[PDB]
Amino acid sequence: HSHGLFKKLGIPGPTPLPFLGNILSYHKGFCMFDMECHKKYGKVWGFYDGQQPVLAITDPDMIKTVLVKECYSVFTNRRPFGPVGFMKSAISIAEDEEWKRLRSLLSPTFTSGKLKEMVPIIAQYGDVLVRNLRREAETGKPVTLKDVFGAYSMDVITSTSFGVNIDSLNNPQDPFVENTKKLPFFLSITVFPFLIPILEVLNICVFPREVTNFLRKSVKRMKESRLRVDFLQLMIDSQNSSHKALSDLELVAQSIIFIFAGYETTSSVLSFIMYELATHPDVQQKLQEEIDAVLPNKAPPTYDTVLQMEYLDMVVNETLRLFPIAMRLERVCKKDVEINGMFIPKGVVVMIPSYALHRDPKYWTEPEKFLPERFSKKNKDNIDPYIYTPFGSGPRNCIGMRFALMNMKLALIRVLQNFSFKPCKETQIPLKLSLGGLLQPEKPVVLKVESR
Amino acid sequence: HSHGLFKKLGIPGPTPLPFLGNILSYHKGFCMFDMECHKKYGKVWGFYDGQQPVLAITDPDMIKTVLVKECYSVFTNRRPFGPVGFMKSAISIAEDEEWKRLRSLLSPTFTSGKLKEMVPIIAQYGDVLVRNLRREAETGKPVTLKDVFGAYSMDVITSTSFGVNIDSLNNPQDPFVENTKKLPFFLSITVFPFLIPILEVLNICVFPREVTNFLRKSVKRMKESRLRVDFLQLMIDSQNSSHKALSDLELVAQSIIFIFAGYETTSSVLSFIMYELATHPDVQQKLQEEIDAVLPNKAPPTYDTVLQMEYLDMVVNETLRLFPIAMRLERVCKKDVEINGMFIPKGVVVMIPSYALHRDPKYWTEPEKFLPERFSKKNKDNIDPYIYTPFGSGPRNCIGMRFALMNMKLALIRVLQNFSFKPCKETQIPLKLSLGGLLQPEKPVVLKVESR
Amino acid sequence: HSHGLFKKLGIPGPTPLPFLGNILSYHKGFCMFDMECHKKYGKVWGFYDGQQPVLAITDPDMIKTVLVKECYSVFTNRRPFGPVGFMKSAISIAEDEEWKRLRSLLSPTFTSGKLKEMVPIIAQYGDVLVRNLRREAETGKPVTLKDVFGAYSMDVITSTSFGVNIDSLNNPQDPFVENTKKLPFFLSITVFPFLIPILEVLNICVFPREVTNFLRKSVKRMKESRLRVDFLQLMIDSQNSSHKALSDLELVAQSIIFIFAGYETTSSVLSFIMYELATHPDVQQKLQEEIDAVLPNKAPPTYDTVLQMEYLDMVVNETLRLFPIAMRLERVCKKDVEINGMFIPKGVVVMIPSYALHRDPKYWTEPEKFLPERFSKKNKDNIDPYIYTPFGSGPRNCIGMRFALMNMKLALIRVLQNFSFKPCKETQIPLKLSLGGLLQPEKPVVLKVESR
Amino acid sequence: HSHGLFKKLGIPGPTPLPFLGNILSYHKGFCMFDMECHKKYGKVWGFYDGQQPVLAITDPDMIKTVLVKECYSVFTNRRPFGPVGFMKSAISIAEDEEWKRLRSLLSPTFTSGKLKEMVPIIAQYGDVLVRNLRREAETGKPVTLKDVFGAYSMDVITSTSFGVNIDSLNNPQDPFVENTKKLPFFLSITVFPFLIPILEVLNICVFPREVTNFLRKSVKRMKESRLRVDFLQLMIDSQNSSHKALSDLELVAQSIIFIFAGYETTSSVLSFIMYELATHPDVQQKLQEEIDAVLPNKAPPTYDTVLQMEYLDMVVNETLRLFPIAMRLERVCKKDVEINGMFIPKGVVVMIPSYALHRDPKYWTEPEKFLPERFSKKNKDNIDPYIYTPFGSGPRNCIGMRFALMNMKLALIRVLQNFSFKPCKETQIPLKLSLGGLLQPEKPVVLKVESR
Ligand code: HEM
Ligand code: HEM
Ligand code: HEM
Ligand code: HEM
Ligand SMILES: CC[C@]1(C)C[C@@H](OC(=O)CSc2n[nH]c(N)n2)[C@]2(C)[C@H](C)CC[C@]3(CCC(=O)[C@H]32)[C@@H](C)[C@@H]1O
Ligand SMILES: CC[C@]1(C)C[C@@H](OC(=O)CSc2n[nH]c(N)n2)[C@]2(C)[C@H](C)CC[C@]3(CCC(=O)[C@H]32)[C@@H](C)[C@@H]1O
Repeated sequence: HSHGLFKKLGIPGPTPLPFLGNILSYHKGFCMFDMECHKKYGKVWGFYDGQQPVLAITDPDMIKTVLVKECYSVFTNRRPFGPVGFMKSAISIAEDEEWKRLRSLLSPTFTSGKLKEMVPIIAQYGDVLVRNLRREAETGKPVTLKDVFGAYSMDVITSTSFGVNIDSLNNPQDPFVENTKKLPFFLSITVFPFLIPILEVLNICVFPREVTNFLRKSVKRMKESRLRVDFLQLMIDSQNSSHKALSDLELVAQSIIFIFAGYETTSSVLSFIMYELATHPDVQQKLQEEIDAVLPNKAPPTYDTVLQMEYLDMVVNETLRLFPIAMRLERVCKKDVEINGMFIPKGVVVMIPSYALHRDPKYWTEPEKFLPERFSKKNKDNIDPYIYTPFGSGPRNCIGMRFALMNMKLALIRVLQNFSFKPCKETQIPLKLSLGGLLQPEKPVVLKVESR
Repeated sequence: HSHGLFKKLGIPGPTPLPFLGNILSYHKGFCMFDMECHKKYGKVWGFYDGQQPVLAITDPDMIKTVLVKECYSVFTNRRPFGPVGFMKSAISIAEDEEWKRLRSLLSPTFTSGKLKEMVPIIAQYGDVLVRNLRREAETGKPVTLKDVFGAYSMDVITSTSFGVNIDSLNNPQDPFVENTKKLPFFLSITVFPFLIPILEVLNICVFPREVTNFLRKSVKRMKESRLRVDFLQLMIDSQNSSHKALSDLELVAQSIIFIFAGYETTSSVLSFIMYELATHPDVQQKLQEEIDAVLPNKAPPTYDTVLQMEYLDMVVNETLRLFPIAMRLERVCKKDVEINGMFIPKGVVVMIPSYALHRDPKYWTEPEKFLPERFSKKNKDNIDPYIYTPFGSGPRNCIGMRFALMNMKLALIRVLQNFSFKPCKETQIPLKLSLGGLLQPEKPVVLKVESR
Repeated sequence: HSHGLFKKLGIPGPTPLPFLGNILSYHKGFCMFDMECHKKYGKVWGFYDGQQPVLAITDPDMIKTVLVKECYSVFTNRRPFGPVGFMKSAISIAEDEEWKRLRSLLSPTFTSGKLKEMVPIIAQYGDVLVRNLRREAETGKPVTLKDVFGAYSMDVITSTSFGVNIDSLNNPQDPFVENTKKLPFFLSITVFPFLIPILEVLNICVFPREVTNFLRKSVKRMKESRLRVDFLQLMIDSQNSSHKALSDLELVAQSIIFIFAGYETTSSVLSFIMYELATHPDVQQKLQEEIDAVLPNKAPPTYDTVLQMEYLDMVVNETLRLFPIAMRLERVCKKDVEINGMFIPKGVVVMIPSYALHRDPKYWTEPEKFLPERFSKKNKDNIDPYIYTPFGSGPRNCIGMRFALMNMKLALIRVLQNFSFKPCKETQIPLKLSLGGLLQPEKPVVLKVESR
Repeated sequence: HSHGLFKKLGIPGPTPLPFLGNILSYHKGFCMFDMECHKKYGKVWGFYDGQQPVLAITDPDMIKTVLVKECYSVFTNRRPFGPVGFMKSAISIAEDEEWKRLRSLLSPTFTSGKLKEMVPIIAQYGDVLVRNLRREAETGKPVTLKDVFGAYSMDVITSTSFGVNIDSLNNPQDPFVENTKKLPFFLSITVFPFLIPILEVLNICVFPREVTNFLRKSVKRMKESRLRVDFLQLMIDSQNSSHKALSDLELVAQSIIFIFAGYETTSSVLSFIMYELATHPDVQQKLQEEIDAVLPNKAPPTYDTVLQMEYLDMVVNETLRLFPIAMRLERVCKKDVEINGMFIPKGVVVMIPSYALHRDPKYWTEPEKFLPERFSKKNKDNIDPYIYTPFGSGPRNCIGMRFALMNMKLALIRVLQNFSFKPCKETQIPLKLSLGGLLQPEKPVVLKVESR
């Protein structure tokens, strides 16, 4: 039915099949579908996730209007997601005023002030990171990074999102690790969205119950044992209250949505970085020299000395341009609206193809090359903040951005203070993106790790 | 799941069964369930249509807040209804700004000015009403009113909602009558609301297609033949334009929702009136004398002489108190709100039990008796407009109220100018309400019709 | 998922899309899809109605095995159909032993003995047929046949399937006609077969209730008024009893399934015949001369004189080859089986493309031409009864075949005894088949009717 | 709808609620619902799982007819179960001829001949059982049996169902243990059975994919490494072939269904036994003396010496009467049939309430007491094999019964050769059954373990 919408508005796009819409075209991945539509149709285009019209926009004014100017009034929420259960109280999933409240209640937790108090927690698990790596480096065996890096990203989440301290790699049998390790079906979510409500009254939760049952009680253990500078405690202090306080269940739901947002992003960006540092050894040396300058004698990184490292920042940012691991941003259009000369009707999903804008030859020279100088203070100013959006933009951007950048930077400083990384015969050169759902390598990153 | 809500808020009500909620209790009808809960639980109570929490309110302040003060801000829409298809553009079904627009676009059509121009159309089909009745009165055979009255209510709808002129009783084979006569499943709508969206992508429309296909083309015939003072023409003139104009499809959807709202209401109220006039012959005589006074020599009623008839008005109103044929009013609570001292959480349905307030001994003496003096100018002032609500109240009340009152009044004046109505041995005394869905008699009204 | 089946077996066919299978290819109609697959892939091919594998077979041995030899053992039922409700007791819909019983209980009703007793009923409504036609022939106005023919097919069904006698064209307001005239959504039945069971527990019946409620009571009126040689009475006599008797509800369900099978088939074949007789006037004259020979002085047809008419038989049969209005036959494969050298796995639907075999140049010379001599006693023997199957074949073939042939033949004899039929400027020459579901003309048949 | 069935047949039972049927009555558990209906309604009764009629039968003749005489003809399959995916090829889930084949293909694997070859595998993991227990016995800490016993039941399954050898308690990090440890929602399966097919086309498998993906490949590793006397190898030898061979996928599906059937049954019976041996210390001593007699000097048990132990057999059997952990047996009635004087219509589920027959005072004196002498050779003969059915009866009974009895007996001999078991203050005396789904203790069994 609703497949006639874009034709009437005169918006171009690929013709949709009945029921499926355009979803068959996701067979080369979201990344390649988006690049092709940018190429074929120019500045705007429309496709259909099943019956759901999606309008893609690439003009930086329009993007600003949607992400900033008309965020509260028109473009407040992302695509409706389910079946969720009580996770409807997670900030990323909540809508309209419930989100606005949740955002207000959680924002003091992610300030640079609070982030400086967490850096000694984040630091200690970098030590754990190196001593897991040195065990594989002294054994002359090429390293699968996602395992040592995956363990780091999960380690930092426990101790910051619940206060629990695990060497998940070597304390694998902690009751905590096993439950938090319970991190395809979502294509049917789309040809058959009418089925989400079925599952909701069936208590078929996308977040399994035993885990959510554990953390609820496990936080209700810690809440009633203190009664530490982790997200848990910063949230327990906020509900010691303007809007209402954060109910016990809501504080759990936020913790869980942090784990999810933080775990595989941090792991994948870190792997993407080390792949680039190994295939661009010059960039690696220059970074190691900066780390040794700011931190002589392999001094431990601190909040302030991290923010001192400009090339490290340049490497991280250039990597997040190549691999914006969320790939897209979305907002549901909640009202009939006109923006920067374009009528947009109610219920359309508006989408910003980050990946494709990050690799748009119209804004970047040699967009496939890993050139960190792009982000040099001399050249950084000629970058558009609505073209480069690895963490989104506007009131609903990534609230954990500052933390995620410190966290990865702390990982890298220490791992580069100790090791060098070289391609193995088993390294996938060139790295190929997973034609599948999330932004991750086809083949995992394997490299030789030697000890300075 | 959501069956714990009212307990937490400390709102009383009948305990719900899983999945079903309280729906098993509708076995004696909505009317008796509501009276019992008013009796058992006082001024507010909560029940569950399956999983859907419904909060009943009976304080006239609170009712005013919900229906008037916080209508636009909080309580704007009725229970979500489907699967509807294109009838999503009908004003009664549209929500929020789309409704606000539609209401603005249609309101000039229902003014007392426009109503006076339609009274000669409505009048001519009263003539048809009498000559169908005189045929059954000259044949010494007790009359089933819903047939002669049903034919009247449908007759007035055609000529006012599309311009077509049919003696539906004696021109039964008109292509128009057969399609418009395509006026249980809605209990499953409620234990299984998750199934509405299934039907929507299945084009399973609650309003069958051929009819809606006919009127679309049939209005697109009349629109392109004129290019008359019916609702159709008053709507064709409005789209000759503040909001946007009323799209061709939208004008059809309004016409259809008028037929629906107008047909069985007008038929049932008229039957309820004649049942009361026959079991209260004094009231009938006194009305016939008023009709003969204002209209000597059986003069034809006009707009102004109808508004002159105060007892006729008193009869109609007293009847609509006994039989408020919509029974309830509803608004979905769109925000967490507090009203007249009571927190009401988002997504609750708020409900005003009209029938039960209309028969609440706390506001009416002998509420079961048919006493039209209740509405005497002497006594009319001591009536609360939020207790007596046969047409609702506030910005979303019955937009066709003035028309519906003229229409029934025009029916009655003429039918009483000519006939008297007496109970037959087959009359159901006392009339019993249909324990089933809509407000209508168990047994249809049969009476003896004699000719003055 | 199940889209890999035919590849493994090495059966050719069009590649299916996910979820949809091959259904997009029905856009030129079942008839053209089948002819193309016969052309492209030879003697067997496979396609998918959504996830449902369908195997097409065209070898007359194989067809015999499926329709006859292994009917009871393997290929007993047609595609599961719903949501049906109590019509699960109709013989066409019942499965396995319940069907075998029903077939036994109903078979004496369709004998040539019983058919001769019904011919005077069928005859009288042919008279009604002519006098509806003569009214349009004396008015110099081209005739839409499906209206006069549709009225005939429905007339004969009432009086034979319930005993009721209506000139439906001129007694349109009979309570009986209106309910029996309550004779697209079935494509979703197939991409979403998982939804039939939903509707079943929702009492969403494909046969609406009021009709089925009427006939149940209306037969329970006639059953309790007699307690006539119609199907109703022949069924009331059978339940006056080997298997069990035919429950009251079952007798209704059979009556309804007869109406359905008999109404639009008889109407459409009759229209196809008259279209061919008008575009082949030679064939019409030769038939009129045979009718006048056997029946001199426009003598009324009888059972025996109908069976005397060999060219009339030749015309009817040749027409049913051109337009086999069921188009296909189907059986679900209930066991893993091998037949005439071919493994066929459980749950596959096996399909005989009648239309396409009826127009297969490999068995018919000039298959598009209307050549009734094909069925001449000289040439009739060289016809394969598993290639020509307008009524199916084997234990589950059309049980009402003998009746349907008499019925149409009786229509034609009388209408040709009185009128000649000539193409009008508004006749669609050449007739185009409806690219839509059932086998019927794109445009309805309009012709000039003159009076001998 | 179908809630009228038992009334018509004159079968008594609890009146069902719409949609839910009788399921609300499962709130005290299946065990108590069944005992109450046996008490209230006598020898047969009917209830409804939602719309699904279930007929309970308790006459031992009738039970024999259903389980034996008419197994192949009428009562072949259990309740249809889903959504399953490829596990449709598991023998317990397969139906009719596909089951009959699978049963034939797997039956040589469960002979007493093959069982004697596996006893040295089963034995070695009893050693592992004791040395896990001795660690908790030397630490003066009451033992949670389900952990040490759960680890035993899973240990024996790996090495016999795939050949893999793990001390799951102390090798917890084996890639094999973690995947095999991926062993509520099924009440909705029943009010909404119409939803199983939805999930099937959604690939929503009740057996998660990664596990089933692992074992498929992991067996395809072992199959292609040998190419040992485990079930895997005995099945690899069978497909080296009457029916067809066991496809690669089918052999996996059987292995998985063995794990499921074998894991929690063996763990729970073993816990039930040790609870009874600790609350009946006399029975424990008498068993320990028999074990020491047959096996002097704590000799290791063998196949033959296990079958020598008559009291050990008496203890096990008496326990399985108290706690028949499947609780019920079921067969779908596939045909209208009459059995031992009782019409049973097609599609009814027929159910044998094992638990309730095992505790029926009409067949057992003091049925709540743990009296192993019931099974003494003197008294064993007066036991009805259709009243006592811990493993079912007839062609579809528990195919792994002989193995399950050896397995538990081997556990017990060794654990009693070494330890004595005494109630702790934390022991739940009397043990209460879990009012929830499967037959297991409310509270897990904790006891003091001392070392002989
Ligand atoms: C390198 C790591 C990460 C990347 C690349 C990333 C990316 C993103 C993006 C692109 C968005 C959507 C922005 C928008 O819609 O405009 C987002 C949202 C969000 N992220 Fe991050 N993210 C990362 C790590 C984290 C971490 C560590 C947290 C820890 C708390 C976090 C918490 C959130 C939340 C709560 C939201 C939704 C905010 C809202 O809905 O108001 N993310 N992330
Ligand atoms: C005696 C006859 C009638 C009665 C007792 C009646 C009663 C009602 C009631 C109780 C409501 C809801 C009010 C609320 O929610 O506050 C309503 C709404 C409505 N009625 Fe009437 N009605 C009658 C006839 C008519 C007629 C003749 C029309 C012709 C146009 C009509 C058009 C509508 C519409 C469009 C609405 C919804 C308005 C909106 O959603 O904004 N009704 N009616
Ligand atoms: C010219 C008119 C008709 C045509 C072309 C036609 C065609 C067919 C065909 C092709 C089948 C399926 C045969 C098979 O699957 O092998 C069938 C089945 C059937 N027909 Fe006819 N039909 C006609 C009229 C009628 C009439 C008048 C009746 C009146 C009783 C009737 C009753 C049935 C029944 C009950 C079945 C299913 C039999 C069973 O399932 O055992 N049909 N028809
Ligand atoms: C003490 C342990 C066990 C108990 C109490 C138990 C009980 C049962 C029962 C009551 C049945 C249904 C019988 C019927 O419907 O008549 C059954 C079926 C079955 N069991 Fe066991 N079981 C146990 C262990 C095992 C084990 C260790 C296996 C290992 C292979 C196994 C394999 C099966 C299979 C395949 C079926 C279904 C047979 C078929 O459908 O043909 N079970 N079990
Ligand atoms: C769970 C949170 C949501 C709904 C999906 C996310 O998180 C994941 O994708 C986790 S993927 C995984 N599952 N299991 C394992 N090991 N990894 C995304 C994609 C990502 C973190 C970036 C943030 C954001 C919003 C914009 C997005 O695009 C998503 C969050 C906040 C979303 O609200
Ligand atoms: C209702 C009966 C069924 C299920 C469909 C039929 O009947 C129709 O198609 C009626 S179509 C219609 N609907 N409304 C109006 N006015 N016409 C078919 C197609 C046809 C009669 C030939 C017989 C058979 C079996 C083989 C078929 O192919 C069908 C019957 C017996 C089927 O069991």
